[PDB]
Amino acid sequence: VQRVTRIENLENAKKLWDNANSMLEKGNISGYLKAANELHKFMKEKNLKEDDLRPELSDKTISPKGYAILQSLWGAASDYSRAAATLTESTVEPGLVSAVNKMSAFFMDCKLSPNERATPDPDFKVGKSKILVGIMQFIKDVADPTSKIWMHNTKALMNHKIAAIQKLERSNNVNDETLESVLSSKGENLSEYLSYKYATKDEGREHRYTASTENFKNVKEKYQQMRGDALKTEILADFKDKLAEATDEQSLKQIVAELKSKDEYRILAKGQGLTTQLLGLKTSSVSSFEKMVEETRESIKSQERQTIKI
Ligand SMILES: CCCC(=O)OC[C@H](COP(=O)(O)O[C@H]1[C@H](O)[C@@H](O)[C@H](OP(=O)(O)O)[C@@H](O)[C@H]1O)OC(=O)CCC
Ligand code: NA
Repeated sequence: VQRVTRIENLENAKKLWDNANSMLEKGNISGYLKAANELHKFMKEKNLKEDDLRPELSDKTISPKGYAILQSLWGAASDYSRAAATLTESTVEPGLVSAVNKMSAFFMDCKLSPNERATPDPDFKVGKSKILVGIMQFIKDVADPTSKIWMHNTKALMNHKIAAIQKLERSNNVNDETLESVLSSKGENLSEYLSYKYATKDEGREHRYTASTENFKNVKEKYQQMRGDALKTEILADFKDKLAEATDEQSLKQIVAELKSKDEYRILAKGQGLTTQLLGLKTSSVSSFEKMVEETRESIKSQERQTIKI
C-alpha cells in the first residue's frame, strides 16, 4: 500500500467519522448508527484500525453531550441485546443490537485512546426510550424487507415495538419493567400483536358464516385453504407487514387504499355471524386493521416531529 493510498483511505475514514460525529451531535441516533456502521466497515475493508485513525482526529472533538449520548446508547443496547435473547428467538434480534454496541464502541475508540476516559456532560439527561427507538429505527433501515425475527417480519416487529414505546411515553409509564416487556417481546401473543382478540392458527370460533375465500375471485393462493378466524388472522398479519412499509403519510394513504381494494379486505369486512350481516356491523378484524392504520399514522407523525429536531 503506497503512502498516497493510505493517506486517501485515512482522509475518507476521517470524513466517515465526521459524518457520525455530526449525527451524534444532533442527537440523530439512527443516522449516527448508519454512519458508525459505514466507518467501521470501511476501516475493516482498508485494514485500518482505531490507532491508525486517531492521530488524524486531533482537530476533532466528541463533545460532552456526545459522550453522554454514547454512554446512554451503550447501556441501552447492552440491556436490549440481553432482553431480546429469549426462548422464542435469541439469534437475530440480539445479533442486530449487539452490532450497535460494537460499531459505537469503534467510533469512540477511533478518537479516545485506551486509557483516556470519556467526558460526558453530567447534566445532559438522555431519554432511554428515545435511544431504544433509535436502535429500532436503525434495525429497520439495515434489515432486508423480507427478513424475520421468529415468525414475524423484522420491520413490522420494529414498528410494533416503536409504537409500544411511544405509548408508554404518552402514558408516562416508561420504566425498566415496561421497557423490558417490549424489548423481550417477539409478538408471541398474536391477539396483542394483531390487535385482534380472535387471532388464531387453529379452528377458532364456530360461526354461522365462517370466513372463506370461496365467494372471492382474486384472493391470493396462500389463503385458499384457510377458513374462519384463522383466515382473518393471516390476512391481518399480512396487512400489518404491508403497513410497516409506509414511510410518510402519503405512502400510508396509498398502501391503505391498495389494501382496501383487495378481496382479502372484503373477507375481513364480511360478518361471520347473522347479527353483523343483518345490522351491518363493522367486524372485529376491520377494527383491528383500522387500529393498526391509526397507530402507524401517529407513529409516523411522532417520528417526523423527531426528524425536525435531529
Ligand atoms: C349492535 C351492538 C351489539 C353488537 O355489537 O352485536 C354484535 C354481536 C356479535 O355479532 P355476530 O354474532 O355477528 O358475531 C361477530 C361476527 O362473527 C364478526 O364477523 C366478528 O368479527 P371478525 O372476527 O372480524 O369476523 C365478530 O368478532 C363477531 O363478534 O351480536 C350478538 O352477540 C347477538 C347474539 C344473538
Ligand atoms: Na361455520
